[PDB]
Amino acid sequence: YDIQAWKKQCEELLNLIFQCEDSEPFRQPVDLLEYPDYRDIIDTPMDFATVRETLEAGNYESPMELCKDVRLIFSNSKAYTPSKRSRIYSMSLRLSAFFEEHISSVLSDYKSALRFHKR
Ligand SMILES: COCc1nnc(N)s1
Repeated sequence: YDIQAWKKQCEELLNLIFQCEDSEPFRQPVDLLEYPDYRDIIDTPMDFATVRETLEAGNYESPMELCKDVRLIFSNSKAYTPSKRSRIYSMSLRLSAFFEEHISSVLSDYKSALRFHKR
């Protein structure tokens, strides 16, 4: 029932994601010199270094907010991909499966801890 435990659990999951070769396209903001129309399609760029910096600055209040930003990394790639003949989109799908598999207990434990706090 530790209400704060999610933060270190998310730091560890982010470390696992950076170790994954599938995170390579998502470890830093998309370069607009490489993808000049990126902001014409993507309203809110997001990447794993930005998520980690937001977490470390103490600017997430819950793992649900972190999860929303991570899910935006994947939805941005889906929106920006022209077809399945994309190593980057295929990496996003595997990485998303890995993230969802690991974030589920973080979210459940946090929500359980908050319910216990207001029992
Ligand atoms: C992550 O770099 C920008 C891109 N996003 N989806 C692509 N298929 S290329």
